[PDB]
Amino acid sequence: MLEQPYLDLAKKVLDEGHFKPDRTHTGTYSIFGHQMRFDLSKGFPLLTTKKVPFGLIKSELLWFLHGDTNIRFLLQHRNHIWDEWAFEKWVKSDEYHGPDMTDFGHRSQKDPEFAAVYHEEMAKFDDRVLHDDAFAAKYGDLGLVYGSQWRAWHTSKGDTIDQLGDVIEQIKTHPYSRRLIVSAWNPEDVPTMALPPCHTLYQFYVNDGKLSLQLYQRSADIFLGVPFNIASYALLTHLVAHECGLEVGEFIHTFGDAHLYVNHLDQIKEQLSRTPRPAPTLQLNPDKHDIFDFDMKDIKLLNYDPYPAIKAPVA
Amino acid sequence: MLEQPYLDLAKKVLDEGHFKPDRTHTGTYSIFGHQMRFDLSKGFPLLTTKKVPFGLIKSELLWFLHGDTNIRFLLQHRNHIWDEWAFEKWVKSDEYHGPDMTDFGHRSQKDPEFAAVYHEEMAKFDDRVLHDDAFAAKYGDLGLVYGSQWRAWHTSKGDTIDQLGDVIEQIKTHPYSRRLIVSAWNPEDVPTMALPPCHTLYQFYVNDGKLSLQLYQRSADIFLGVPFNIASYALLTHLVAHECGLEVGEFIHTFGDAHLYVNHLDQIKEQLSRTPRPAPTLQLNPDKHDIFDFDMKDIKLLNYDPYPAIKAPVA
Ligand SMILES: Nc1nc(=O)c2c([nH]1)N=C[C@H](CNc1ccc(C(=O)N[C@@H](CCC(=O)O)C(=O)O)cc1)N2CO
Ligand SMILES: Nc1nc(=O)c2c([nH]1)N=C[C@H](CNc1ccc(C(=O)N[C@@H](CCC(=O)O)C(=O)O)cc1)N2CO
Ligand SMILES: O=c1[nH]c(=O)n(C2C[C@H](O)[C@@H](COP(=O)(O)O)O2)cc1F
Ligand SMILES: O=c1[nH]c(=O)n(C2C[C@H](O)[C@@H](COP(=O)(O)O)O2)cc1F
Repeated sequence: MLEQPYLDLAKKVLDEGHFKPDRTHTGTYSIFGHQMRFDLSKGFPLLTTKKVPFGLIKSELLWFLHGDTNIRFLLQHRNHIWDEWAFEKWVKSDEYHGPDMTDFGHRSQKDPEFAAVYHEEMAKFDDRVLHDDAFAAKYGDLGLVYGSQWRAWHTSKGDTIDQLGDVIEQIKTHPYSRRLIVSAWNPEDVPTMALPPCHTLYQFYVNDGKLSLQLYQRSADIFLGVPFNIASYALLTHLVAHECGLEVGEFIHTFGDAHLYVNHLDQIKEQLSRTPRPAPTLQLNPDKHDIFDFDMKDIKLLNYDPYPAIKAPVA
Repeated sequence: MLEQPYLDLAKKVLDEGHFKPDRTHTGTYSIFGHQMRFDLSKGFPLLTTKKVPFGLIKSELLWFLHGDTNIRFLLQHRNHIWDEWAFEKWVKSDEYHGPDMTDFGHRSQKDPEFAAVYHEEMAKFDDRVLHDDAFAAKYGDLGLVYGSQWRAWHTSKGDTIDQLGDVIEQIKTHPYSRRLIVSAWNPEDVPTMALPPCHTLYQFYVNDGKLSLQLYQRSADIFLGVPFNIASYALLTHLVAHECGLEVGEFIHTFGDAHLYVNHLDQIKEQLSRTPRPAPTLQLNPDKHDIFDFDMKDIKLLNYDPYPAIKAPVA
């Protein structure tokens, strides 16, 4: 079946998985070094063994693709995955007075009955970055996030590098190059950073008219984080394949620390007793070819019929 | 046997290998996406199926390790691997007059009886960058090469980043981090560059007191280039393992375009009819622990007994 490299990954984290200490320390079974391979010509790689929302996949990827850094497109697209970083830095200094989130995520994860303050204060904040322009401009611009790595790398003598747009020139100009890489790993910025990019590096590759893409992810969340990660870069591989007028080959997912938090252990086993169903397929707008000027409804998924979703604690 | 991930790689480039057009176009059988794994606790990974000079491995790696960019340490260490870049840019503009190398490598590869000019002119040039300081300073400093990526990354507001030295702090400070990466991929510099780094990215990892290292190499030369590449980063993994007082785990070699030039085809088959012999072992100086202040004779290889070497055309 198609998402079986994955199910196997989770089986292997469990079976050869070493027990780790870690930054978020709940604990983690981890392996080091792991490659998976998905043929995208046999179907779109989103998981049929659990309801994954493809809608959050698309809006997060087109944010990136527009080179955006503002949490407002995302909220304005019902998409909240990145709120806690900009909210982390709204709790910042000035302006903010009242109540008091003095490291919050983990605290409503060793939960109070207070969670409603946290979320009636978050709904105050998500309203302001999409009503107030001023607000949004200073408290919604995450800064360095993936849209400004791919599409606007800052140079030592003032400029910005759209590296994505230049590689897309490079596949159209010279299919057969071995230098086709986009990197979010920026040395000076990484000891400051909040999250140093989990999806470090990628390389496209052409052969015989179909492109493959390979991904290096330095840390991975096997249960909650990898399923989503699999569909972002494989939608990006059909999108770029669409713009250069090229077919689709494989998505190769190389990992560095792949890890199962141990409180997901019972959930990972459940979905492992499920049987994969046939893959979903992807339909893109066949008129519109500048993917950078794509919106939501241009990307479409046909017949995705999942098993039920497995909610399990982590955020 | 230990170097068998490799032999298998070459077998697979041959068997599933797609035929490519390429930059150096002689031609190439290429695969896309390939991971190999070497347990360094069962022996040092240099090839017993052909005499690989470990002496060029060590001097190239300690150049890097001192953060050097000058071709003189290397020559002064009988090591010529990088001459053609600095010589390429001695043929540059001014100074150089006489004879005339108007893209040379490939020309004494579609050979004249002229090769002696090329090399009596190269022996003029290797003499000057190690007698003349002035010479060496402007025509030997390659610039951006791996020693100035690892150890002195230039920042947008004036400074330099020793990223290697800071990760080595990070393994000593916090073994268990998932952010332990060194990258030679620098966006602004890559469309200028001569060779954009073939060895893009690496990530160290600790588990249970032994470190692993994972490597992303965007393009690879399977026959002439990969055997050497395997031993540089696996010597680096025993060196760093030595400095943090840590054991040695595995070297993981992830690849992007792995490719066999077709004129090496007959040679790759020859060594594939050879039988691997037991692995070589590595001895490091047990007093000296600052690997950055290592020289040659501190690194040692015990009982490396190869098959004969397979010279085959490419440079
Ligand atoms: N504050 C923060 N915490 C994070 O978990 C997080 C973040 N920022 N920055 C980006 C990533 C994204 N991580 C996430 C972790 C899990 C889910 C998740 O479980 N998805 C659910 C939805 C459930 C929900 O959010 O309640 C799914 O099953 O669909 C979302 C984002 N990440 C890492 O530092
Ligand atoms: N001009 C140039 N050409 C290159 O081949 C080269 C270079 N620069 N820059 C760095 C790398 C290194 N590539 C090399 C390719 C092969 C051998 C090699 O075959 N090693 C031999 C020694 C034989 C000899 O050199 O005559 C061995 O078997 O030991 C050396 C370096 N590389 C890529 O652009
Ligand atoms: O989409 C996601 N991608 C991802 O990489 N993580 C992870 C994995 C790991 O648990 C953490 C990053 O840890 P570190 O900062 O030490 O890499 O967030 C979480 C997500 F939900
Ligand atoms: O040590 C070596 N490492 C290496 O990466 N190459 C290669 C592989 C490929 O043939 C070329 C780089 O091509 P490109 O510039 O298109 O990546 O040099 C050659 C060597 F000898």
